[PDB]
Amino acid sequence: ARKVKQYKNPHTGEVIETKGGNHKTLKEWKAKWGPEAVESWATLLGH
DNA sequence: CGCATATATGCG
DNA sequence: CGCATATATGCG
Repeated sequence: ARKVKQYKNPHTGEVIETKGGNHKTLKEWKAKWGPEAVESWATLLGH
């Protein structure tokens, strides 16, 4: 299923929720630190 | 990693 | 909304 991943940022205290794709805040965090980091901070949500 | 499908924002 | 760009989940 198109499971939601919540992501949270140790450096800003911001949070997101996405099922994937080109998403604004999620793309900034990949720019700022990296996709490995960004995925490692994730959480799985059944939604 | 490459393909398929649903998701997700921006250019037009 | 059509398309480009990107990207999770799932098949293989």
